Amino acid sequence: KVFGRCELAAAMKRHGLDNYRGYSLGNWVCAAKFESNFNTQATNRNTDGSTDYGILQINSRWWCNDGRTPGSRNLCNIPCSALLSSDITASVNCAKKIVSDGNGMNAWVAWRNRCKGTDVQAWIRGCRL
RNA sequence: GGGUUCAUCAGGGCUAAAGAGUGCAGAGUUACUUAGUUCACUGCAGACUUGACGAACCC
Ligand SMILES: [Mg+2]
Ligand SMILES: [Mg+2]
Ligand code: NA
Repeated sequence: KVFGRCELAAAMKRHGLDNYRGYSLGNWVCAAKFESNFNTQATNRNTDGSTDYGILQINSRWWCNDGRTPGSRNLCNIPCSALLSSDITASVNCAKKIVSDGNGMNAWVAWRNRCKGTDVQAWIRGCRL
């Protein structure tokens, strides 16, 4: 499943991300856009042997277990397979842990490059929330 | 058997213009969509239009 912009905005709102840790809803929508292009099934392999999974491209070294990543830490207590779902629950719950860990949304390289400091509110414009 | 009107039903859109989308009032199953005051779902109304069993009158 690939989410539409406003469709994802409404789900993320339902899941408590609007102003989660001080980040307005548009930040999360923007981050998904540039991490995954809103694609719940995206994956990307890294040279350290880890893989990024799902709509927020959460990484298998620290956060989720894919059983194929050296030095797995399983800090979200989930298999990476839970992050490849049309149901965004697992991605959101894990993202809430990630963003609470010390550098806020700086954890998402695509957010820092493409979203941080911009008019992120444009990402929720026109949306029925 | 056809016209005018009427009655009881069934169905179908349409409801200024503009606009991809808005008849009016609700809703929220993420479906559809460029998200939407315009969109899946639920009421309600008007002018039509089609069909059915008919009635009055006219040809
Ligand atoms: Mg019109
Ligand atoms: Mg409406
Ligand atoms: Na418009």
